[PDB]
Amino acid sequence: DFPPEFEKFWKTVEMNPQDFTGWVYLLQYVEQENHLMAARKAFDKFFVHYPYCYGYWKKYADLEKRHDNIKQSDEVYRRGLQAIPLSVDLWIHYINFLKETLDPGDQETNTTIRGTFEHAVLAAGTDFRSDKLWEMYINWENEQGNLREVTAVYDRILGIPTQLYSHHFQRFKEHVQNNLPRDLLTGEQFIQLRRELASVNGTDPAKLITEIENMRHRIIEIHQEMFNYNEHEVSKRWTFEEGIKRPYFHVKPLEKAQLKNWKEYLEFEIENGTHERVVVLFERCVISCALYEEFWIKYAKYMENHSIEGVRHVFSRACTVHLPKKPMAHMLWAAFEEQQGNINEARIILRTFEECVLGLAMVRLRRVSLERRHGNMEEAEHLLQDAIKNAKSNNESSFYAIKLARHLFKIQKNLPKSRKVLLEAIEKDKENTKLYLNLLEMEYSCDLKQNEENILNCFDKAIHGSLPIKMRITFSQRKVEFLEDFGSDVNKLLNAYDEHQTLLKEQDTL
Amino acid sequence: DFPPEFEKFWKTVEMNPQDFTGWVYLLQYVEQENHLMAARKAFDKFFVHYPYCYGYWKKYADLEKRHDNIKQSDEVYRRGLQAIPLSVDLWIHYINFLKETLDPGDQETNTTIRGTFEHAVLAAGTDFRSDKLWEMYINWENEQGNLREVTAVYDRILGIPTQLYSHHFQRFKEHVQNNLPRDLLTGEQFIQLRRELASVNTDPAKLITEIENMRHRIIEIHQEMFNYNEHEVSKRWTFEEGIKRPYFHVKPLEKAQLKNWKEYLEFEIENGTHERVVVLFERCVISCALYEEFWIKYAKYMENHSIEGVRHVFSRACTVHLPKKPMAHMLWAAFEEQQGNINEARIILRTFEECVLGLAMVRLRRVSLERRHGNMEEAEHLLQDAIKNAKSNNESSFYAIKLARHLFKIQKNLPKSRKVLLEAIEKDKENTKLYLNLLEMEYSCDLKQNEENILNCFDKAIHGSLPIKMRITFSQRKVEFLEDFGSDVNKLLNAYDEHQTLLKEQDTL
Repeated sequence: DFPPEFEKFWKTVEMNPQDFTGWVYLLQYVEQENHLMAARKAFDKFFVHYPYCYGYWKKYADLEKRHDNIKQSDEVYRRGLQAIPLSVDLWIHYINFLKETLDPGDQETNTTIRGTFEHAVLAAGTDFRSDKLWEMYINWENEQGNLREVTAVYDRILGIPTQLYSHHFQRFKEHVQNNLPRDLLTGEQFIQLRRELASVNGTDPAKLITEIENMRHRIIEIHQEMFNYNEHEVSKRWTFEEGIKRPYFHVKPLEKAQLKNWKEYLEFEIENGTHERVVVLFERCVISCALYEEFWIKYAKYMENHSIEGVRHVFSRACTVHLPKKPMAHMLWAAFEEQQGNINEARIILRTFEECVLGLAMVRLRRVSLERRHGNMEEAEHLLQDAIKNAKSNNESSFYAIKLARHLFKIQKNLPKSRKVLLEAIEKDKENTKLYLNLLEMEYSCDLKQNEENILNCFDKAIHGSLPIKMRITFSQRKVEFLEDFGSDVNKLLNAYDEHQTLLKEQDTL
Repeated sequence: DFPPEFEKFWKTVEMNPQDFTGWVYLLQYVEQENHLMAARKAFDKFFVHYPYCYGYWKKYADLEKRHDNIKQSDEVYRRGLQAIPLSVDLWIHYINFLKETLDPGDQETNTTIRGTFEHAVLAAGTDFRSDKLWEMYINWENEQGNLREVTAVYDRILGIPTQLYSHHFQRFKEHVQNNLPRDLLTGEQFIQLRRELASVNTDPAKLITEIENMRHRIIEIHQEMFNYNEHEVSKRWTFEEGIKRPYFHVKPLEKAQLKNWKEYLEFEIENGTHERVVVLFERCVISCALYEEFWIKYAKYMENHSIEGVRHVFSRACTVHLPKKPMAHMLWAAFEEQQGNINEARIILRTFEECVLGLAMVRLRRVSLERRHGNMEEAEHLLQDAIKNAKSNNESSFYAIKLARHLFKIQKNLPKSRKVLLEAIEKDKENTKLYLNLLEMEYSCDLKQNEENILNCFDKAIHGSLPIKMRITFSQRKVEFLEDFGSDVNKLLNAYDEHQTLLKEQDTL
């Protein structure tokens, strides 16, 4: 059981999965109809293709909720996060979702929420726009009253840059001001502080007030230093980060200006920031502007430098998912696979690609070139055989035949078979010069003896062709140039000049 | 002692011997000054270069006469005729000259005149415009009264076509009518005729009857022969009248008349006698001597008749009329080789290059000959001197490429071809053809020693510091190569990176 027009929309994506617009139409459709299993099939396939679009994840989950089948909605949020673990907004949606649906009667709820917030920060807290997440964490651990944890959170976050670091600092200052220092720390963290005071100095209520106020100012001094440090590290990156205008993925193409922005900012962190900080920012630059292979490629280069098979994973997410058509990505990936030693996987990369996008230059060329370099020459031949077999354009099949002839003759010798291949190609085309040029270069390459007469056969068949061409006259030129350079007996040169002049005359007649 | 401005005119010819106009001016000058030795030097050299102009022969001879040095004028007429023996007008001038200056008191004069007329006809009487010559002969032997010889003359000419055949026939008819048949023939020629009369079958009326019958029978004979010759005329009338300039002149001919000469030649080739052809062919050489095509077809025809006259024609072609026009010398050296006399063809080539300061076809054919006959040292040295003297950097590059091809493919020694190519590069650096030919060479060997050698060539191409699209095309072809044949992908990828880098740097500029 399905809604009526469903098939129609689906056929569109059945046609071209990259018709994002086709999706958008299908998804508004399935919402307005509110048929579950259809929407599930849809969203599942779509999110396989375009995961980094969180808003549709949220809408998917809100649908499953609308059908009061919550455990599915939890699976949806978790799946989306499994795909994209840096959409601050998505973690926020998951957390607010848990708040909506959890039984405080159970003790474990708060435990799950704690683990969830820790997961969220450990996955995406490093984002320069992850503030409302930290603030949510803070207010959470505050209402629970567990202000020790609140202080731990503030300690963690202030060692990280954000857009609104100053807001967090003023909140921490207010938090210290309006609460009791015994509550804040872990006894030890407290007690040592007290002892430190004593080294400077060398029951009573008012004296206790003095000590508490002094504790406050000392902690303020500590965190003010740390904040100055983080603010400097921010001001380094402020211009860059503000340069971004779209930290979220979207189909619309980016201006080259922001492309330079992402690239130069990436390079900046590469030189100075932590390797961890880099990987974070790099995955971000993958989330936005995922469409552009260039960035994934520079990512692969960086992951090369760190001597990790993550490059492997990276290429998959590039080719397997976002940009399957753009070829240079798959090319570079197969190149890396070859470089390491896992091999047949590269063959399968190529077979899958060509199976998808109907054969291309770089494709068949690289496939043959690898099967060549590793010595399974039979398959290398058969690729070009099938290529000419299935080639669509006569000039295309001619090109494939030229490449086959060159490889076969220069690599596997067997010059006669290259000749026969060329002549097959001729009978197919007859009219394209490149075939004759390659055959002549070939025969000339052999000694001027076995191919002495053969070169003349080639030249004669070129010039005596069915339809006379100005190119045939160029062939007359080159036959004469040959014979004048090297000739057995002048008689041949003289009859050749006769043919040349005769062709000049007939050319002028027509 | 010489006329003043002489040197100037002479330098023009000293400069450009073919400046016909320069001659014409020089000759009006030297005449108007009337200094002998100058005119002799002039006319002699000029006629060496442009003989076929008879009018200047006549003027030369008239000058020598004007200086009352007649023996020289006879030498001049004989010189011109030995050079050109089909100018009817010139023989006519020579004969009228003899009439003007000869002492009839001597008997030998008429003998010389007789021999001269016979020579004239035997050289040029066959011309379709040789009428006034025959008529002059006739009136000559008529005033002398020896009408038997006149009858012989008429017999000869009426077996030949002319523009005015009808004029000759009516003259023959009047000649028979107004003279005595006893006188006309040699008794023998007479008696046989008489005998024929009897086979059909003193008194004055009987004698008159026989004389009139003999006359009418002779007319019958010659009328038949004349009908035959008139047919042979009407075949060639349109052709011969098609000519508008039977005399040589520098001005170039319209292509229409060129076709006329061609097909008329072809006609006589098919029907006329070989001798009858050769006469007309020499005619077609006399006018339009400038056009190598006709001399060439002449040599081709003389091929069929198996005579070294071909040789003669080529000399007269190359040595004289068109020394610069190259296809003539090319074909002549080719024919010389074709016979077996060889070094003469080499000298043909050397003379040409000495004349016109070196050209492609020249060095190409010269080297190819020295090649085919095995003096490979000279074959190298030709291209060596070619590089020595080449004017344009591209010219020396081209000659060097030809040297490399010859040296490697023919004389083996691939290393010397490599070093020669690099010499050519260091000289030029910028010419693409050099790199392409070197690449084809190295590619021809196995993909191994020239794996690295090709890498050196391609590397110099790409790193050549040439801000050119061509450097990028060379990157393209290095990539195409490596994709076609590659040791390890690392090089292909580094090449792809360099290629992209150059794409970007080019786009910046």
